[PDB]
Amino acid sequence: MKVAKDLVVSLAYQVRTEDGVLVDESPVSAPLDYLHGHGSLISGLETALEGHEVGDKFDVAVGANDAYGQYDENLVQRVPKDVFMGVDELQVGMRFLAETDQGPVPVEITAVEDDHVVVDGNHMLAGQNLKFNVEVVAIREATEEELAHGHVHGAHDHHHDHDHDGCCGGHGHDHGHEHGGEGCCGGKGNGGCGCH
Repeated sequence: MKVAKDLVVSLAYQVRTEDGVLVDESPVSAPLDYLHGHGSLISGLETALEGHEVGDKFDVAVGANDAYGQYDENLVQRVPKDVFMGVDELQVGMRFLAETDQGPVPVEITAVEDDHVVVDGNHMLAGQNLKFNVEVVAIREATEEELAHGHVHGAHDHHHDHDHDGCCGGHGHDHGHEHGGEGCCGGKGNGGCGCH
């Protein structure tokens, strides 16, 4: 059999960013069981797991192409100036407006290239391709209720589900209350006060 959608599969995997950082890692003694294709792990990883082997380890790259970056390939378009060379100013970086079938798509030349120019938005928040190894441990199908809530042998047994509140995690509301610890004994008193 081969791993596929609608099939709970516990596969541990370690992910690491090119910067040399580890976003998450699953040990073999504790594989994360979930519905393949639609369970939790980014789809780029689920689809890449389809057709592999139970108990086999494999490496799959998935981040900006379909995971955390989600680069928008529908916004990048390379075309020569033959379609436009009189916009009151043709230079790399300038902002242009292309009306593709998807509607009005704003573009911005970033660097002209032979054959045609290159226009795109900003990838600073995208193009984050990460590399992580995955290892399938089991492959089973969930029942109607298991695939309904997207869980395997649990559904109701599963812990809570986004029900708590009041927590923040961010910051910027209030800052600087009493400087530091107690008022501390400082204030002023030049002249002497026993010094070096």
